[PDB]
Amino acid sequence: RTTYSKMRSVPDNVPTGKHYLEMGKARIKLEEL
RNA sequence: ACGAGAACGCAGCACCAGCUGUCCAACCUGAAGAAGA
Repeated sequence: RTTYSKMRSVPDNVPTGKHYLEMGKARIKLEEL
């Protein structure tokens, strides 16, 4: 029942350097066998 | 005072011998813990 323009993010803090990173990142790479 | 009387259709003998209730077959198909706590 709450109206919002967009789905706000949920960043974090890493130890200090206040770096905001979205929880759950990864990379994709493909190699034979 | 009978075409009569007397006379066990009876004795011995395994419904038995051989024979896989077996053969093939996936408990399998399709489906985020997100979301304003």
